[PDB]
Amino acid sequence: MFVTMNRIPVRPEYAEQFEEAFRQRARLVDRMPGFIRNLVLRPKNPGDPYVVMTLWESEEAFRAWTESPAFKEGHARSGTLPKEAFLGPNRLEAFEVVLDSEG
Amino acid sequence: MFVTMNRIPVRPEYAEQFEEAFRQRARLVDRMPGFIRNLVLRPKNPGDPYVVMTLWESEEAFRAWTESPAFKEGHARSGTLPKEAFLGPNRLEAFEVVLDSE
Ligand SMILES: [Zn+2]
Ligand SMILES: [Zn+2]
Ligand SMILES: [Zn+2]
Ligand SMILES: [Zn+2]
Ligand SMILES: [Zn+2]
Ligand SMILES: [Zn+2]
Ligand SMILES: [Zn+2]
Repeated sequence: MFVTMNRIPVRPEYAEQFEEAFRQRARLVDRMPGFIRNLVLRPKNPGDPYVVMTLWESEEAFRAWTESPAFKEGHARSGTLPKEAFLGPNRLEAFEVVLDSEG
Repeated sequence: MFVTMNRIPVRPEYAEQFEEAFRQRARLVDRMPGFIRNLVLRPKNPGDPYVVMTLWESEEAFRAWTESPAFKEGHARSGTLPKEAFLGPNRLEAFEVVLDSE
């Protein structure tokens, strides 16, 4: 299982719009081959970034997704969010799951 | 749902020791009230930190956990086991789940 964490430093003033916009992105990724789960995570402290965490069957499944028309439409999101909404660029992290309490 | 992520900047030479030691104690949390799931995530770049991610029914369930005998007992069979194998300190980030495809 392959996981991405997209750290998005959205200002608290725009948190609701960000969430509303990202609800749509989760919709477009649902039918995606190898998609497992998406979570949007609000930070305890508003000065820290949101995390969009996405679970995939494999890195390859993620790569296919990045090249898809669904991904491009999903990005029509913070297309609508002004540049000013963010403190900085997003920071994308990626991982392989080494232990999972589930089965 | 409440999520913690503990970012562990283990050096690559000690990553195998970290993983295997965490495995030894990872089960201690399972019986805890409000525990949902735990994942240990290895970075794609060995220069980046591991993330230990845990899903909780509430923030108070997490907090109660950190007081438990099982937490103290487990943070000796991994919290002590590896030497100084780190680029710096752990960094705990906490979150509320606001969207879940599940
Ligand atoms: Zn490929
Ligand atoms: Zn390719
Ligand atoms: Zn490739
Ligand atoms: Zn490809
Ligand atoms: Zn391609
Ligand atoms: Zn993106
Ligand atoms: Zn711990």
